[PDB]
Amino acid sequence: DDHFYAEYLMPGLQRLLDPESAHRLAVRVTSLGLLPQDSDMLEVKVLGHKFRNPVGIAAGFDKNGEAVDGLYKLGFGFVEVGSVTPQPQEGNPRPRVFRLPEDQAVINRYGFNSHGLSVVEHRLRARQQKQAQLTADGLPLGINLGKNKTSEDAAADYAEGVRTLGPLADYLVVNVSSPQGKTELRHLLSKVLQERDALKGTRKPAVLVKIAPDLTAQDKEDIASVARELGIDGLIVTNTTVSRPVGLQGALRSETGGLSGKPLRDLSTQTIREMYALTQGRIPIIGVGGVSSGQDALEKIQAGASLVQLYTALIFLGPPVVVRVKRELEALLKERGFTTVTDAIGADHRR
Ligand SMILES: Cc1cc2nc3c(=O)[nH]c(=O)nc-3n(C[C@H](O)[C@H](O)[C@H](O)COP(=O)(O)O)c2cc1C
Ligand SMILES: Cc1c(-c2ccc(-c3ccccc3F)cc2)nc2ccc(F)cc2c1C(=O)O
Ligand SMILES: O=C(O)c1cc(=O)[nH]c(=O)[nH]1
Ligand code: NA
Ligand code: NI
Repeated sequence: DDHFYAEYLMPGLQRLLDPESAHRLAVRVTSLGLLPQDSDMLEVKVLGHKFRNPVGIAAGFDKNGEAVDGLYKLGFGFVEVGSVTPQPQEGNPRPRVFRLPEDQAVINRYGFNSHGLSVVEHRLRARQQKQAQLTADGLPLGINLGKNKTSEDAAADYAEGVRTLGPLADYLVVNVSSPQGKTELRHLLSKVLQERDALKGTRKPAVLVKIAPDLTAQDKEDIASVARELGIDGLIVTNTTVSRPVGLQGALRSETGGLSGKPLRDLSTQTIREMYALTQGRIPIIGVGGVSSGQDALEKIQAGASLVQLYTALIFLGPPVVVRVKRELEALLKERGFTTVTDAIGADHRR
């Protein structure tokens, strides 16, 4: 029930623990399955895969692939693992996670705390068989690849992620947004796609680029330009923002890092519209940023998203939020004339 979690449970956990401790606890609980129907309307085919429902869990929750199965159990149409780095790295010194309850927002500067490719690969291979079945059933797995803080070759770091986890991923994600020109971007992504095309004995995973909501007009044109030029399979809009919107009440708003949650809701959707227009609706887009209801989800899809993802909403509303968003999205699609989710993609631009 939505009320119990929002009014009591989540608030209870927030007074007993600091955000990073709660995050780790959330992962334990989710991976153990101490948790507990998708219509055909929500089914989305894109990126060469089938998704029973368009609501996935965004990268950052399960950084080391410890709770994949638990996440699907919570109702997610797809799971995106970590932001995994080649070598293990501790990340920024603590505290590095801050709660903004009144804003239904969070601010983090984790710095890519990661177990590493070796560990995540081992874990994911251990369940490769189960995931194979999951994928076949419209529950794809995404893997977000990062790079080490001290690494010298960014492209080499990502490429290594493609080789090690490409065989295990349904789709891969390269960041360029965690809180440089059109040429440096083109070289990085071409080497990644080349490594992807070099894979064998495995189904080639789609490659998407995740961008920040903090981009200049030139940044968006360049990203759109390179994406179409290289044939990027998609884009994830949007990642956290460094800006602090006028109206933030949280006492920790002055904290450095990326802001997620409701404050990022519309900035995320507007970026989706802009990127969708710059790519002429030719590049599938996964919309993320402040999704907390079916309606927020529909606004992202109409702006141009084929799929959406959420994270912060789960932090304050808990598991029930996943069920509520899907239920509302379905009800709204009907009410607004769309026979399927696919029909609403890019509806804003079509007028
Ligand atoms: C605590 C935290 C950790 C995150 N870690 C990652 C990460 O490792 N890699 C990544 O690509 N995005 C990361 N993100 C960003 C989310 O994937 C997402 O882009 C952003 O939070 C917007 O969605 P939301 O408002 O629904 O949370 C993180 C976000 C939060 C709040
Ligand atoms: C409470 C919380 C949780 C969480 C989410 C879901 C659950 C959960 C999951 C499954 C079943 C029951 C539950 F309560 C438990 C705990 N995850 C986070 C992740 C990142 C972050 F920065 C902060 C948090 C915070 C926080 O406010 O400190
Ligand atoms: O680990 C992190 O700091 C991090 C990475 C990223 O892509 N986004 C975010 O909000 N935090
Ligand atoms: Na526009
Ligand atoms: Ni694969």
